[PDB]
Amino acid sequence: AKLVCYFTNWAQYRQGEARFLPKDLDPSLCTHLIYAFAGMTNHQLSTTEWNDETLYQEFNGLKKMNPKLKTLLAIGGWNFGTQKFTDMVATANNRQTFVNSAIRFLRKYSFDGLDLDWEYPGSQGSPAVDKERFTTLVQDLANAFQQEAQTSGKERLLLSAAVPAGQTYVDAGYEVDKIAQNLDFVNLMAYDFHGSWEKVTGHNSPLYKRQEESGAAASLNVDAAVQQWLQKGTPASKLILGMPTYGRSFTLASSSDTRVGAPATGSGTPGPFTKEGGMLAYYEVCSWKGATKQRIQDQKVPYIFRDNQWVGFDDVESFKTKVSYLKQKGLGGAMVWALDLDDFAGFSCNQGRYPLIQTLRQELSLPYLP
Ligand SMILES: C[C@H](NC(=O)c1cc2c(=O)[n+]3ccccc3[nH]c2[n+](Cc2ccccc2)c1N)c1ccccc1
Repeated sequence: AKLVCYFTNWAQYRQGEARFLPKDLDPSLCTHLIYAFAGMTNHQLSTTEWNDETLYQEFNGLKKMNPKLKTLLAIGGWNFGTQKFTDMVATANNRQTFVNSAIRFLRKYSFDGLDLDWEYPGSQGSPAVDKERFTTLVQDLANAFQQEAQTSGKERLLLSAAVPAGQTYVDAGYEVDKIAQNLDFVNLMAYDFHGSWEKVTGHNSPLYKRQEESGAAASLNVDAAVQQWLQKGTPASKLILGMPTYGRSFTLASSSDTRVGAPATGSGTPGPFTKEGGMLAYYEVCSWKGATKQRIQDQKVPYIFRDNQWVGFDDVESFKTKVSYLKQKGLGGAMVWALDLDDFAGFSCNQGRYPLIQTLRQELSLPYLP
């Protein structure tokens, strides 16, 4: 089984005990660490933070402590948008420029592979032609990684992709059966199912549908998303189930209606550390004074509220339920967004360091590597 964990290169700017920096990485917590994010300049892979080269050295230096750890660099992300991806895949020459730059870049900084986080081909402004061009880009990278392994005699660079769970995004940009053959593994973003872009409360990452749901809404859950990618042609062993160590927050229309599906007026108040309206880290909801925790019986996940603030999140119990689920399905493992949103320092939840990700590790019965 795999435990794929995302590091974010902006967590270093959080204040106080929420600041995430080199020393906070555990070299044996996960099997694969993915560095978010790289960017693109003139169709070539490039850094996005002033000290990325310093962090790369720290990041990939973990492999000196755990030689079996694999590291990947993720390009893209939500805020990156789509225009640079669209321009790069528009021509064979631009794709070749990108592919060659990626191989040199990964080898130079000692990454073991590349994680494609284009969000998304065919959506977020990207034209419909990008669906097939994304298939071609995945093929170009896979084939070029294979060729580089042969000419260099080194171990082949890995290729993964972070993929959406909602059907409108999948059908707009993903030839699932084709790309699954060329990807080493598929990181299913089984979160952001609901959020403050909607006018009623809903859970970030529900495992199952609610009984009252219908239509397209009844597919906005983990089980439906997994079945979607499996039925569309992803081998179970390549499908890695994403897990959130954060929640999605709402400002309720009235403190007297705290139901799942209650009217919301907008995003929840920004957290004291993450400072991003609409989301909260696990350590910002696990010891929230005065709040009331609840569980969604149909969906097997908690929510919590205080006054006009409503947050759906994941706890140790829901992570355990989700792992038991993935095991029943025969999936390749779990993926986590993100290291810095768990209680990585153990300063808030009184559950030790990395309580959520240690739960995944234990439930997946991953080997204790020295
Ligand atoms: C990776 C993850 N997710 C986003 O980065 C993100 C994902 C969506 C989204 O799926 N999504 C789906 C459907 C419709 C809109 C929408 N918008 C999104 N916004 C923008 C956004 C807008 C309004 C309120 C909150 C967030 C986002 N930043 C994340 C990153 C950092 C910290 C926690 C979690």
